[PDB]
Amino acid sequence: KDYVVIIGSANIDVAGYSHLNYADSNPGKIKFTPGGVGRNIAQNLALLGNKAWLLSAVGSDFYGQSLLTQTNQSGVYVDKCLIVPGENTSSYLSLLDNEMLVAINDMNISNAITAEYLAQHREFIQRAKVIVADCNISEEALAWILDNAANVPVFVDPVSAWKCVKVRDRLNQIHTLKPNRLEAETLSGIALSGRDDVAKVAAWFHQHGLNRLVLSMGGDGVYYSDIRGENGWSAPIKTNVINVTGAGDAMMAGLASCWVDGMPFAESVRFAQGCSSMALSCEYTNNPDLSIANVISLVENA
Amino acid sequence: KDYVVIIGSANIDVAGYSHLNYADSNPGKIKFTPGGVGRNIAQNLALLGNKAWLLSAVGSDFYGQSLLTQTNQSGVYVDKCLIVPGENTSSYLSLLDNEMLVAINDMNISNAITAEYLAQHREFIQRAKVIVADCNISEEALAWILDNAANVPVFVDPVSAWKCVKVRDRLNQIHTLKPNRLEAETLSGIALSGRDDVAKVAAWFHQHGLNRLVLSMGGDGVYYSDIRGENGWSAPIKTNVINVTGAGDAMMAGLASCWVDGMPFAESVRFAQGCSSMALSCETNNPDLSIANVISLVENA
Ligand SMILES: Nc1ccn([C@@H]2O[C@H](CO)[C@@H](O)[C@H]2O)c(=O)n1
Ligand SMILES: Nc1ccn([C@@H]2O[C@H](CO)[C@@H](O)[C@H]2O)c(=O)n1
Repeated sequence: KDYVVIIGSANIDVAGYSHLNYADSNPGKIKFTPGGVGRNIAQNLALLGNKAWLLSAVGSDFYGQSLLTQTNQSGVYVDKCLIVPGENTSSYLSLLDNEMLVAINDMNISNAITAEYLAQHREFIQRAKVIVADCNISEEALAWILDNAANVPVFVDPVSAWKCVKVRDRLNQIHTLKPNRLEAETLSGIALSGRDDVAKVAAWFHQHGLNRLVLSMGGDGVYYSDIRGENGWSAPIKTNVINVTGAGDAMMAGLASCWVDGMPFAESVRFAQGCSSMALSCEYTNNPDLSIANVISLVENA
Repeated sequence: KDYVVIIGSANIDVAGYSHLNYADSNPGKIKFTPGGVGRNIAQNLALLGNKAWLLSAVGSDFYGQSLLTQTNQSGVYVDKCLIVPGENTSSYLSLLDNEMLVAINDMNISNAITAEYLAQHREFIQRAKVIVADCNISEEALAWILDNAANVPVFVDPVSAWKCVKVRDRLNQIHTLKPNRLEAETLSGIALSGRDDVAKVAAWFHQHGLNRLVLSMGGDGVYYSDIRGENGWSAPIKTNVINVTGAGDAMMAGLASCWVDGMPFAESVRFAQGCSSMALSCETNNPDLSIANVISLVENA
């Protein structure tokens, strides 16, 4: 009867690529995928075996409902997602070829994921084993979550260099933060020129109250640091990359899930890297063969 | 108990525009609309009051189903549209700004609208009052429709200069064709430099067996020609244009509907221009397209 609550954005990623001249309806291939940091994390959690509830917002349009339906039939409990009237479901348009040419994001219904909304589900939220939130939601909403978590661990996905900032004044209310290099630099105000700077950055995070830091450094790997003193590097699982999208989402799901499973920090980080690799090796934004079994198999195969 | 059958493509048009440049997550606005020539025509027919059945193809994906649902309580009977497994629903991606920049069409699922499929609905098709087909479907499928229409008038939308050509060898099996300038030039092999050339083009169409020609000339207007001798011009309803998509779709719906209503050719053409205008004045289908509101637009001349 243990459930996980994910609070974030649910999107539709539309990817189009040609077989290219401008001012012409050029024949190509278009894919509709389910996306959104929060939604993706919820789905990866469900594929990891946890009972996951999504608290998101989608429009009164029909395509929103089919986003919810697809997600529900991925295993996610979507029956508390807010269907918002009059406004259209958010989306991530993306023009590729072979290398993305351009991308557009329409994500303002995220501001409908309000404090009043979450307050309507206060007790349900406060009786989860862990709450996962992304920084796509408004500063007020994130503030409400962190203010009303009732000692339920909040895992936060910073999303981008632009949207991580709302987290800076609230690191003492966050159980685990997973920033990349740029996001960590943006938050700390300290340059991460190289691997010699992670200690100083992490020390900045810990002095500002962050319980746990999971710092993805790209090729450098993952540097993890606990305010109680434990820290270390984990070198990347070397992989066959085909997509890069859904990497961090899978890693976040891995961290939250492993936490719920009672796993220690370091091994949870390694496992999360396993998840991220599995995501990196799959045509879609989420890998439907993400499961405890084959990430574990990817990890013992070291 | 009179129904109309529309056989064509059902798409999802996704339009995105920013507010600006490249290699970056650019904040903007994205719109999902229901589209596809056939589907649009069916919807306009339903808004005109006719009982319209759509014979189209959509993927096993969920967004296909939401296209179908949206279309259904737009008034269209979609319960015979083919849900095709394994393949994804066709779509029209379009990158704009303030002026259309680039566009992609993924429409290979149109090839699932097969002869076999339509043959599974032979009798239902053959007892409609009129069949509307677009040239997005395969040459074989259009050939099957025209070969098995059982004297039910087939109205054909040429769609584009690229796809109108499959109609060239079969103008004698078509009740009404609605080409634009470029499509007419492409079909006839005769240049339409100016308004003095419509006669020779139309004569070419009639000599190759076309019963009725409805030729949209843009600013020049609409030239209509009947193989039995009636022909004429109709000047445009002058309008407040905000988008242009769904114009020809609305006109085709107007022609088919007016035909079913027993209206004469010319008056049906004028009415159809009214419909196309109503479409031109609404951010692909106008939900206030109706006999009332078109007649009001036309009597207001
Ligand atoms: N500001 C943004 C940008 C992107 N996304 C979603 O993130 C997914 C890939 O991680 C993509 O599926 C995309 O929809 C998001 O939630 N917020
Ligand atoms: N080859 C094509 C190109 C476009 N379309 C559909 O036509 C509508 C505008 O008339 C748009 O909604 C678009 O989806 C089509 O059915 N086939």
